[PDB]
Amino acid sequence: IWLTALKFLGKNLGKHLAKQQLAKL
Repeated sequence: IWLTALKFLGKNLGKHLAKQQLAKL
């Protein structure tokens, strides 16, 4: 799937998601 776009972002958003939780950790 060429959605490496949602993924390219997802990884960024994910890192952010992680950071989001990380922020509390």
